[PDB]
Amino acid sequence: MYVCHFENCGKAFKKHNQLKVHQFSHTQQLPYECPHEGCDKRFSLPSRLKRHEKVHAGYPCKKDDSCSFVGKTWTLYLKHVAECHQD
RNA sequence: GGGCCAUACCUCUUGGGCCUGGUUAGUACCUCUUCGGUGGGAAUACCAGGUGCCC
Ligand SMILES: [Zn+2]
Ligand SMILES: [Zn+2]
Ligand SMILES: [Zn+2]
Repeated sequence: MYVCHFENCGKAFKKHNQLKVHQFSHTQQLPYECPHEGCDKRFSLPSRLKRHEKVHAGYPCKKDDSCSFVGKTWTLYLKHVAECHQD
């Protein structure tokens, strides 16, 4: 069990990444920063940063075997599907 | 149409994907270590909640 030792706090968490998540509130700064070249986004949780990393990985089409499009963001893939795989 | 880049989608059900909490577990595994200590950190299984926001 990992405990916050902020003044008069004493809150306890199952895992240290949750403890770091909690202390980020007292500090009012975000712990999980994107390390990609040219990026500066920061997130409240590791899973949220992990999800953000998918933005740099892209969103490749799989609606058809003869497709090859990769979207720079989740929206661009969803918009591509509606236009290129409507039926 | 743009920004955040799925709590956004998928499927039509109290479901999948993604998100959060309690348990298995900060255990197993892995970095550094004068072995006192340090940082990251599962899988597999069980239970509960959530399903876009801004211009
Ligand atoms: Zn605290
Ligand atoms: Zn980034
Ligand atoms: Zn396509």
